[PDB]
Amino acid sequence: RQWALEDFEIGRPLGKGKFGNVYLAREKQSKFILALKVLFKAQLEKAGVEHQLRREVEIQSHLRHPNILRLYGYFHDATRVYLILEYAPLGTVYRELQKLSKFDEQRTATYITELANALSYCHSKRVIHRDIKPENLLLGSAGELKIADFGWSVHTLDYLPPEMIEHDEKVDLWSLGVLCYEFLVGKPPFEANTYQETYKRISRVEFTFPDFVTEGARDLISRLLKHNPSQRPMLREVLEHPWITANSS
Ligand SMILES: Cc1cc(CN2CCN(c3c(Br)cnc4nc(-c5ccc(N6CCN(C)CC6)cc5)[nH]c34)CC2)no1
Repeated sequence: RQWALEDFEIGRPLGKGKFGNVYLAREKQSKFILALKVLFKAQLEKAGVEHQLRREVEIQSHLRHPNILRLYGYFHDATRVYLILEYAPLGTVYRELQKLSKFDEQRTATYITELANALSYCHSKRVIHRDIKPENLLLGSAGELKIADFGWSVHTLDYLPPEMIEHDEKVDLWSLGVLCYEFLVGKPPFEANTYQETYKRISRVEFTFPDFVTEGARDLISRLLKHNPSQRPMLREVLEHPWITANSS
């Protein structure tokens, strides 16, 4: 189905990005709610990424898990391009997170699992995201976890493993590692004040749990945060892992 801007009304702007921004919008015929990524041909050009968006659409489209954000369609005009996206009412995890400091274990566990399955499905198609971070995981109405923004979902550093900063489905695991940490602590294991400062920390795997990071939580994160990609688990062992198991939903 070939679209056109004139088909939707426009609610508030959910966010504003470098390349454009996202407005709440409703489809005029079915009165259907969704988010609507808006981006500028000019801006995409001047940074040369017409590809990540051939290859974000070619992808997100082809995909259908609960925990992944369904890209419904696409179209463009003279100057900008429109992505017709699913809409997650409860906002981003990032906001949830900084909104309330850190997450309890259950909450964390859950997300991770969902995340994991979400991931497990993706890699079932040997697809890897490589852009995972709280500000890319949204919350559906039921409060579910949806993963979005496929800038670099092929086949700032806080979340990227060594392999990348210097890769197969491994990459993600690592990030999942980082991600878990933040969730429980409030910051990424390597948060550094300086770009180059970080690279160092990440390159060398220099993180340290506060006392309250009880349990094989501490374990799990270590288990994940390996420099040797081939030595991280798989989602299976992960959802399986007790601490997840005991706490997840
Ligand atoms: C270009 C560009 C990228 C972005 C980043 N966005 C990606 C995700 N965005 C949303 C998408 Br796509 C789908 N559903 C969304 N729902 C929200 C949302 C919902 C509620 C709230 N509030 C704000 C006010 N309040 C205190 C309660 C919670 C915030 C966000 N965002 C969604 C948008 C951002 N931007 O341009």
